Amino acid sequence: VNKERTFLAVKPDGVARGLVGEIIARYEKKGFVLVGLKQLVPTKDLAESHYAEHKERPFFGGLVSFITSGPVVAMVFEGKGVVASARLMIGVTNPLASAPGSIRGDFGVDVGRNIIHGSDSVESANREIALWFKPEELLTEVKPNPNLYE
Amino acid sequence: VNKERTFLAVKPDGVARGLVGEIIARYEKKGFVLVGLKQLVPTKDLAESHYAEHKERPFFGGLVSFITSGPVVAMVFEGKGVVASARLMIGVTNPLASAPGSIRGDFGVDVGRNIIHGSDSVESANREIALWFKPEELLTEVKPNPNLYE
Amino acid sequence: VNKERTFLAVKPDGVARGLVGEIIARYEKKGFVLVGLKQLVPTKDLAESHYAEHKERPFFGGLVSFITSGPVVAMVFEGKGVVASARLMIGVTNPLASAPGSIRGDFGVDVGRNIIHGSDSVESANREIALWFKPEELLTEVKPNPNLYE
Amino acid sequence: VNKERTFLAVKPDGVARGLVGEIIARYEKKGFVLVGLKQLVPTKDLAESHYAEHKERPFFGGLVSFITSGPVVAMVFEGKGVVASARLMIGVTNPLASAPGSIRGDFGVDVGRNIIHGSDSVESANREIALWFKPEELLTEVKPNPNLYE
Amino acid sequence: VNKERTFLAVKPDGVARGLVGEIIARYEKKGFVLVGLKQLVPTKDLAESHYAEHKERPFFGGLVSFITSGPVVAMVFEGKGVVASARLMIGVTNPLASAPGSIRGDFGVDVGRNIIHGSDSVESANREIALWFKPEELLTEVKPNPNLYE
Amino acid sequence: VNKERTFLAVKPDGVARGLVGEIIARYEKKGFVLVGLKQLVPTKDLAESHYAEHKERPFFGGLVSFITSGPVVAMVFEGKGVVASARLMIGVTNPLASAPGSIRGDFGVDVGRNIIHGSDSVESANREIALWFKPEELLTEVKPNPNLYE
Repeated sequence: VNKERTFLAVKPDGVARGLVGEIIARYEKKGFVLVGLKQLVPTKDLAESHYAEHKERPFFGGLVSFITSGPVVAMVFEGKGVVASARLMIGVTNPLASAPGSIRGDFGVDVGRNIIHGSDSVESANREIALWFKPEELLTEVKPNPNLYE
Repeated sequence: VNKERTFLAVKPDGVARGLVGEIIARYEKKGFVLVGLKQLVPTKDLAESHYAEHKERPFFGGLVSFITSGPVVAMVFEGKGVVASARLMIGVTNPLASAPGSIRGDFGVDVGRNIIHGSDSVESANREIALWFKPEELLTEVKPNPNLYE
Repeated sequence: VNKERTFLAVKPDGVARGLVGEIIARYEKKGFVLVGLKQLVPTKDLAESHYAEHKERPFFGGLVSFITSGPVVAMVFEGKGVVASARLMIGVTNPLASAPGSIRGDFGVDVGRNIIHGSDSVESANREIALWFKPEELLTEVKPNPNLYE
Repeated sequence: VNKERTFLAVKPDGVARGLVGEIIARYEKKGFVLVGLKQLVPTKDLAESHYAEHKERPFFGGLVSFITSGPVVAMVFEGKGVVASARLMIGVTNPLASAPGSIRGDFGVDVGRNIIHGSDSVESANREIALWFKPEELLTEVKPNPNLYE
Repeated sequence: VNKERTFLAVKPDGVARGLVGEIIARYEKKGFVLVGLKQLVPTKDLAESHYAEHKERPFFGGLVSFITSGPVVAMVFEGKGVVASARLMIGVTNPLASAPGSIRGDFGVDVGRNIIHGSDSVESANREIALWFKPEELLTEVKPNPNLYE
Repeated sequence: VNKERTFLAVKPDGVARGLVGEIIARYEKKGFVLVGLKQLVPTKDLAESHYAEHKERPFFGGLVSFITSGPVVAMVFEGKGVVASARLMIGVTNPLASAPGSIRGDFGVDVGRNIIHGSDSVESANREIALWFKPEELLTEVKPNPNLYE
């Protein structure tokens, strides 16, 4: 189904490095539809909720701290297979190991400064979308380019 | 002063043509700081307020209609001379007459589908920013790259 | 040998999405030589001949229909290992699974709208070239950049 | 009117320098529709006919010689104001004087190697199109992106 | 004549902002030949000599200070009309007033952080080249692409 | 550690094809710091020393010959994991087999004309750096973007 959504957040390092438009352009080119978009400085509450899966790990504190250290551009993209496809376009956790062509492969060097977050599953996408966005902030009717889908 | 702001809105044709990231990237490269960013489908009220200067002209109706016909990515950029600089980067009203290199010069062909709005003056910028954004939606402290300003 | 040729066709979705020049540029950059190039709207006959290998499958009809639904930019590129290299630059059948960096990895989302055709073998290349092009439409003498080949 | 056409030919220097896709991409991005496209090595007859306006000047011989010295990618683009717009995107006769952003401004250095030809008027466009293309080689029905024209 | 040379230096702001390759690529694309290239941190002596024309102005101190504050990538490019052409590709002193398409028009916002230096005349080019480079650091025989010059 | 260095040399084919800036830009974007940079035409001595590992193989002569056949842009980049990361960004020995996205995957077609050299190990990097550069030619203090490293 073509109404799958994923959550992506350009983290404060990616925003600070002027990569917001380069990243959005990659997903627009791919044919995914921008369905929500805003810049914000995450609060502590949202951050801990965002990273709640790690909350028993020692590196949780660092994650929460970093993501609330500056502006973040949160976005929701819609399309077929968007959750896995967007991960593939991101690269792997370690930017040094991410293939050239991928966002982290092209732009990143350090795990802790790896530019962008993308949901790792449809279920984490749905939780993250409902976390970061109000329903009113999301397009209800989406029309993609007619040349994208059969 | 380096805290000048302008309002830009990628209009629904620019959003539909997948130009959002290409446009944001141009301003990020230039060194202007993203200070507000959201996607929305303008209501009639906001549109008529946005285009209130034309409200006695016959083409007002068309402007209001078009801009509420689909999603718009509204953004506020901060920097020295950003209001005039952003206009220059946009091109002139008619895309056909806009120099190659400019957004409308590179991407547009028709006055009525000219992709992007930018404030034409600091005073229209301030009015437009206060129209489209809540104060809470705007970064209060902005840090540009230190290599941009003397 | 450096006179290997492959057949590529930007299908009507890739032409409609404005990707013709982006695709040709990728092969020119690589150092492959454009040896034939034309836009056409395939007839039914050429399409069924092009897809003759699938003619006993149920999806044959859809292939023939789609490719004759609009303009196609057919081209022949020459170079060492061009048939396999051009496939690699294309990606795999499913665009969602194609690596970032590849044409389908960068631009596509749906199997049925996967932008471009490339010959899958030298023998299918030779058949396809002889199908889509007259001999007179192909450069006989090709000179590549001297800095490409040892 | 939106059915205006112009003739462009990437001359043999632009083809030899691998600029065919970069040039086509610029016009596709702009929103002009590719309406005819082929590679050919011009004969003497076509060249002298193409440059017939100069035929009483001494530099006519050089023009005819150069353009028949190698492959040329001839194309016809359709759109509103395409004849003047395409010239603007090309630059001026001397590449050294052409603004950055324009094809000749970005890529050229010498008048005699200035990459690309574009019709200088609708009437020279119509003559050139009818010269270089058969009617059957041109799309009869053109659909642009709906987001281009009001 | 095609052996004209100009001196360009990516100043420490352009080096710090990761613009070295973007700038070199613009001149390579244009068809100018790289004839000398090195990174260095200018000493005070070289800086004051470089900016000797301003030495009676109050802003001389700031120029010398800034250029010795970090690495600089000095380069010499060769080509027809390269001195004026390279200036045109740079833009004007004030980046805010430089046309989109030009280096300063695309990337700069502040006079004091305007990214790049280019010789303003053949005579200042010759003085600057002899200042920043040893003769042994410069290619003696230059071959451009044969498709650049008539 | 973030002070790892690698040696890269754009070989004479990559310099002749105008790829110097495209290659430097890829590493700058990645966040690696340019720590040394110069153009030179390698002598025989440096070449044989550079390729000393192959000196008992028959193809040694060809390597030495090619690399001294024209200008080379030698550079040293600094960053975490830069030696392996830079190899990954290069591709594999055979350009035809290198993934799209990588330098050799995007630009190369022939093993003997594969554009660029990168150290294959920290130890070969250290030997190569000390070969091609004087200590004075290398930045001693390097500051990367603060948004790159945790």
